[PDB]
Amino acid sequence: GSVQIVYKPVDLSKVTSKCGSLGNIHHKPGGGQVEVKSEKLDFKDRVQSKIGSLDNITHVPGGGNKKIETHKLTFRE
Amino acid sequence: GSVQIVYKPVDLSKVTSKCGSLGNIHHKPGGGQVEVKSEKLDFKDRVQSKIGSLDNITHVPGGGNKKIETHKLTFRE
Amino acid sequence: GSVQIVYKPVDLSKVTSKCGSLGNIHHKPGGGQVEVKSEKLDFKDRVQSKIGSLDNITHVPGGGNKKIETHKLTFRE
Amino acid sequence: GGSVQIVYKPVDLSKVTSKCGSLGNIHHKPGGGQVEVKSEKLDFKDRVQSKIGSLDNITHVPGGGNKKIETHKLTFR
Amino acid sequence: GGSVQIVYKPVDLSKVTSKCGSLGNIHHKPGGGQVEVKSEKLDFKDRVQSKIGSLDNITHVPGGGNKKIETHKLTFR
Amino acid sequence: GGSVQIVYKPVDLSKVTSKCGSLGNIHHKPGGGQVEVKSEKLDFKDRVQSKIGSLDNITHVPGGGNKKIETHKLTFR
Repeated sequence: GSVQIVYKPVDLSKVTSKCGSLGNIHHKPGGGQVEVKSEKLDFKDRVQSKIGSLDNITHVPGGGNKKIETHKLTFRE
Repeated sequence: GSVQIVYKPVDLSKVTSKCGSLGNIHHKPGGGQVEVKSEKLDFKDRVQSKIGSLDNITHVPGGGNKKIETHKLTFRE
Repeated sequence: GSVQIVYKPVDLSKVTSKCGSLGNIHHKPGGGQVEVKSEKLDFKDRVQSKIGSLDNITHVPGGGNKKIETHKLTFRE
Repeated sequence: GGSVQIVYKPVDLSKVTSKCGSLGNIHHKPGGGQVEVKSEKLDFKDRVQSKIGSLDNITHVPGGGNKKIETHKLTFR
Repeated sequence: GGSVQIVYKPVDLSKVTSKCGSLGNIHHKPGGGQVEVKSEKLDFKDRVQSKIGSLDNITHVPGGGNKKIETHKLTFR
Repeated sequence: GGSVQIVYKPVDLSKVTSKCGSLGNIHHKPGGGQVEVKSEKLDFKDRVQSKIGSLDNITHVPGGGNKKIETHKLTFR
């Protein structure tokens, strides 16, 4: 008797992430008038301020993507 | 008797990431007038200020993307 | 008796990242008038200030991309 | 009187690990109040250690603050 | 009186791990009250350790704060 | 008198590790309040250690603050 082994696997797989803002249409988007008026204010501690008519923010810590293979042929241990 | 081993695994796989702002259309996006008026204000600690009509921000710490293989053929330990 | 080994693996795989702002169309984007007026203000600590009609920011700490193989043929220890 | 044989052969392959996506936006304002100390006719006949103060402060923000501590000891007779 | 054989051979494969997506937006304002200390005619005949103060503060924000602690001991006769 | 044989041969391959994506935006404002110390007719007949002050402060922000500590000890008779 005699022995033949044909270890011949094939991988065509896809492992893909699409994260954030994709394929959107924003058509004539119009921020309104922003009108900030201020008198005689006291700030005795940290001020953080953000003023604006129309902001787009995309933040992506995610979309992290991975593939692992580990495979072996053992003949007589 | 005799032995034949063929070890011909094939990989065509795709491991991919698409993260942030992709393929978007921003057609005539209009910032409104931004008008900031201030009088007699006392600030006695850190001021952080950001004034603007129309901002696009994309921040991507993510989308990290990895592939691992391990293969072995062992014949008689 | 005789032995034949054909260790002949093939890799055609792809490992790719697309991170940040890609393929976007910004058609006649218009920042509004930004008008900042200030009188008699006291700042007794650090001021950080950013003023402007129309800003695009892309920041990408991410998109980090890697591939590993490790492979061996072991014959009789 | 027969022989004494001691083999002391520990194996450590262990991991202490940390992954953090972001660490931040920390606002810390520790405040000591007034301290008053008054003292009359006190007698000390041995070592004095004294500390007086309104604030003792530690702010510790490591990107990873992991510990491995090991003692390996062998004592014969 | 026969021989004595000791084989101290531990094995450690352990993992202590952490993953955090984000750690942040922490606002901390510890406040010490007023402290007043008055003292007359006290006698001390041995070591004095004294601490006086309105706030002691530790603020500790590690991105991962993991610990492995081990003692390996062998004692003979 | 029979032999004594000691084979102190530990193996350490262990890892203490950290990944942090970003570390920052820390606002720290420690405030020491007023300190007053008054003292009359005190007698000290051995060593005096004294510390007086409104603030002791440590700010520690390492990109990684990991520790490995090991003690190896062997003691004979």
